[PDB]
Amino acid sequence: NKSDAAAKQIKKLEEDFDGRIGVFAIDTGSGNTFGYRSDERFPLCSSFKGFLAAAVLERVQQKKLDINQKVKYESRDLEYHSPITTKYKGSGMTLGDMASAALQYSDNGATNIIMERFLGGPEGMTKFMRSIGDNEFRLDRWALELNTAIPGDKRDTSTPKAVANSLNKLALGNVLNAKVKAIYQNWLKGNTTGDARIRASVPADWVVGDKTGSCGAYGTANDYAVIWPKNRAPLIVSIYTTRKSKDDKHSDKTIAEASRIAIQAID
Ligand SMILES: *C(=O)[C@H]([C@@H](C)O)[C@H]1C[C@@H](SCC/N=C/N)C(C(=O)O)=N1
Repeated sequence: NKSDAAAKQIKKLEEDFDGRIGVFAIDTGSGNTFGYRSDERFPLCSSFKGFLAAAVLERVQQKKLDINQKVKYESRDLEYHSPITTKYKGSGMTLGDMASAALQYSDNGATNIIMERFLGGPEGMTKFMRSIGDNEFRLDRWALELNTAIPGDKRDTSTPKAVANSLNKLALGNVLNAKVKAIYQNWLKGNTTGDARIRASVPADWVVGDKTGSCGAYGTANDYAVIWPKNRAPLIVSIYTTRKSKDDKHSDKTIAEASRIAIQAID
């Protein structure tokens, strides 16, 4: 009942914003879930940057990479939206600081430097997700270029369910050991780009780690989060949206509200 009604409200909400809404939410304590269009495909936009940071952490843990190892890139033509990498181009950055920048500011230069040098490009990123049991995720193109969000293009997409399940595994599961897991979780908590999304949907005394995506086209934006309520078990929330026309703008309020609705469903 609480699930069917929840679904009606998501459906009216996508009708109000003239697009498509995908939701998957998990209560990790009760194992309750709620899903709407959770197995439909949606562009990742920047959101894969959250999974990229975890990939780096897995390498670190197998001692293939040092978190403090220096990354130099002073001759690189930096991608658009490299707010962090741009400032430090002259000195370079630690891998840790680069990886966290890719997540916490969605830095394109950080994302792409990491993917060229450490992770084996998009396909290596895809391989990483496969290796944790995620069979929907696919990364086809590099950061920035992948944000075309052309309707019916399956490149650089996943599903809300798969995103939630992957996030669950990485943020709360046993893919990462206790140490590098805790670094991952802190990274997520310190995200700077999602105050108007899942974060706006929860009491302020709840702790959230999230990663957003905003393609800048077809009104395509997303957010995914781990939520540590007070006096309650962690939640996972995964919110993916598209709109009909190229010049449709994304809707933060729609994500926020879908998040409220989703959380009600699993309460
Ligand atoms: C990924 O989705 C984006 C693309 C340019 O690679 C980046 C850009 C930011 S948009 C910041 C929100 N709006 C600001 N005015 C972004 C993100 O929001 O996650 N990732």
